[PDB]
Amino acid sequence: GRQTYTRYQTLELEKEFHFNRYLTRRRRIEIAHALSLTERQIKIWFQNRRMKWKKEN
DNA sequence: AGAAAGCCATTAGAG
DNA sequence: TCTCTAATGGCTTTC
Ligand code: NI
Ligand code: NI
Ligand code: NI
Ligand code: NI
Repeated sequence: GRQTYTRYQTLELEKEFHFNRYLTRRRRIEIAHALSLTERQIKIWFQNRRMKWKKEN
C-alpha cells in the first residue's frame, strides 16, 4: 500500500519544513489533522525530507 | 528505565 | 523501463 500525496499536501509540508526541519509533537498533531494524514506519515515525511536535505546541503 | 523519536539503508509501488 | 518517494526495519539517540 502506497498513498500519493497531493500537490497541496506536499506544498503545505514543504512550507512547514522551510521554517522547521523538526516538528514538535503538538505541531505534528495539527498538521496531520489539517492534511488528513496520520502522525506517523507526517513523522516519516519529515524524516525522508531531512535525509534529502542532507544530500543537498 | 523505557517509550518516543531519530537516523540510515533499503524496498517497492505509482505514474 | 525509468524516476521518485512513501514506507519499512533495525538500530541509535533523546528525554
Ligand atoms: Ni523564509
Ligand atoms: Ni535504555
Ligand atoms: Ni523521545
Ligand atoms: Ni519497483
